[PDB]
Amino acid sequence: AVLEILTAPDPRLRVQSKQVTDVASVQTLIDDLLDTLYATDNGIGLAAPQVGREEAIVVIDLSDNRDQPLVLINPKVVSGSNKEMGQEGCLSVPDYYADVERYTSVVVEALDREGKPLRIETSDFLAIVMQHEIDHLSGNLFIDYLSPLKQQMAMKKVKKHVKNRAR
Amino acid sequence: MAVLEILTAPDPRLRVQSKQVTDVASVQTLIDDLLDTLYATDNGIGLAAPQVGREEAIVVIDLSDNRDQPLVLINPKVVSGSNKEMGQEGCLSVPDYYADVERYTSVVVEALDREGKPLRIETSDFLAIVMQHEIDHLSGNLFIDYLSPLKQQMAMKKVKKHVKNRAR
Ligand SMILES: [Cl-]
Ligand SMILES: [Cl-]
Ligand SMILES: [Zn+2]
Ligand SMILES: [Zn+2]
Ligand SMILES: [Zn+2]
Ligand SMILES: [Zn+2]
Ligand SMILES: [Zn+2]
Ligand SMILES: [Zn+2]
Ligand SMILES: [Zn+2]
Repeated sequence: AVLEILTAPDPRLRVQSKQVTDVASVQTLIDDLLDTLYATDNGIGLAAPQVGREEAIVVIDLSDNRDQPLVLINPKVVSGSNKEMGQEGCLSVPDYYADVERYTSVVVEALDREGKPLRIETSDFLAIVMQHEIDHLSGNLFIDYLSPLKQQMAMKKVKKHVKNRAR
Repeated sequence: MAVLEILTAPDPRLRVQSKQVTDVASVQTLIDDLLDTLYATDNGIGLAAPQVGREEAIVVIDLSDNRDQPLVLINPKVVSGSNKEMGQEGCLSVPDYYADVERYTSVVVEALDREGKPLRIETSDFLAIVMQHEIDHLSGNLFIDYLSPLKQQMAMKKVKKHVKNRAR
């Protein structure tokens, strides 16, 4: 039974994540986050609040073959440049896509799953994904940046998806 | 162990008239691949052959929570129905768009099962709606076809966002 991904609204998506002090204690959760990620059709990033957990942990795999896990423990965006709009979705706001401003160049510091420091500097699509996933750990969803109308539309779409039966 | 790709609208393959099966033993592979494709979806409960680019008049359904209640309908036809009501539908080939569509809430369907034995299903349960939606695919019809041309255009827009998206 892989962990289920929560959908908005759910108060667990809005909790501030807590720093991990004991990396050895969160190995199960890391493996479970990866299993949940990989059980999705097209998921490329998953943050712990999306499965209802408060630990500051993100997992990402941007590879075509889905065999390139990136685990970020206690991630932070340390700097960034080159703001651009780009379309995002989120497994926790299913079926709704919209353009969001992000830094297209970023530096993130985190620990890897073994607890070793990691510094990732990137101007690729990874930059966008990390910012999106790290935002979850602050209790933020990408729709939060959108006009009120768009936010309303997003919530209505999620509800349709959640309530629908016939596919 | 890939499953078959579910095609998304617009695609001419979704608009073909399906062909009657006359040799049931010859489409057993397809039936199994249809079911595997369906079971690989997050929450699909019905898939019709045109949605994988196949011409055969075959639909597979599984309404169960456990996904161990496959219903295979070969050469299905709606024979009768009554008590039309609006109800929300979606479709694996029109992802991320949902709308209200009219269907009979009571229906009679005739088909063959995967062994080629006659099947007559008379139901007032949600299966009625699912059967009508899936049978519609074999006539080259999508649920959005009952909607205004403007809602159809919006549906296509939402499908395209889904198809093109990367960040999730
Ligand atoms: Cl929420
Ligand atoms: Cl089409
Ligand atoms: Zn994500
Ligand atoms: Zn997300
Ligand atoms: Zn979807
Ligand atoms: Zn949906
Ligand atoms: Zn279906
Ligand atoms: Zn359909
Ligand atoms: Zn989608």
